[PDB]
Amino acid sequence: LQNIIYNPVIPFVGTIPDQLDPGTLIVIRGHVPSDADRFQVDLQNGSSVKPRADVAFHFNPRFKRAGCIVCNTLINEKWGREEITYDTPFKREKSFEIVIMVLKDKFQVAVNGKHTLLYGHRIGPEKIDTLGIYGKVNIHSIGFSF
Ligand SMILES: *O[C@H]1[C@@H](O)[C@@H](CO)O[C@@H](O[C@H]2[C@H](O)[C@@H](O)[C@H](O)O[C@@H]2CO)[C@@H]1O
Repeated sequence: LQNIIYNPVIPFVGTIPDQLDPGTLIVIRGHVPSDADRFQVDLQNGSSVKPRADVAFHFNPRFKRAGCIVCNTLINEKWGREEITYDTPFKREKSFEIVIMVLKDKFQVAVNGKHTLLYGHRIGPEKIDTLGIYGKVNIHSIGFSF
């Protein structure tokens, strides 16, 4: 892996070091703290806060009750239609590895070595230049393969 970021402070907002062409991997290794209610990994168009930057792909594990992963897109400061995956691998106090693979038509995401979900593109992935990680999460490394 390339352009590896170690132990970033959260919230993390960083420029992705190359375009997200088909076959690109984003690999994120981390841990969920015991007090976590949710965290998110956002692939964004820029880093503006006011107005809020468009989020092509919001990947949002939530830990209340049996948990879930909520995926969505933010356009013009407005959330679209949620795609919720209830078969969630994440747990409070457990370590994880997320692999986001960018394909022509969709994102393909594996967690802890097992296929987890697909998310069809809503914003062209060529519009993505920024990776954001927010919420209650401990990140050990972020790595890229272009
Ligand atoms: O932070 C926001 C983000 O996670 C979006 C993703 O769609 O969800 C927002 O919360 C939703 C919530 O998921 C839904 O159940 C409720 O009816 O609407 C909320 C506001 O859009 C998060 O605020």
